[PDB]
Amino acid sequence: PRVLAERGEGHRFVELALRGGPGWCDLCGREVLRQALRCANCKFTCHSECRSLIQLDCR
Ligand SMILES: [Zn+2]
Ligand SMILES: [Zn+2]
Repeated sequence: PRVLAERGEGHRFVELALRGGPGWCDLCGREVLRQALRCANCKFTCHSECRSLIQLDCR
């Protein structure tokens, strides 16, 4: 059923399906070979790996 990512008090990071071509970690400005996760609550669509650099939850 629906991915209840909302369960977390912290960043949801909802993954965006790569449209048959690249996507961009808006955070990095660099292309996301892997499915970028987007915390729709406040931040950006970042590399899965880049999520590590986020030590502060939803604004
Ligand atoms: Zn990144
Ligand atoms: Zn957030």
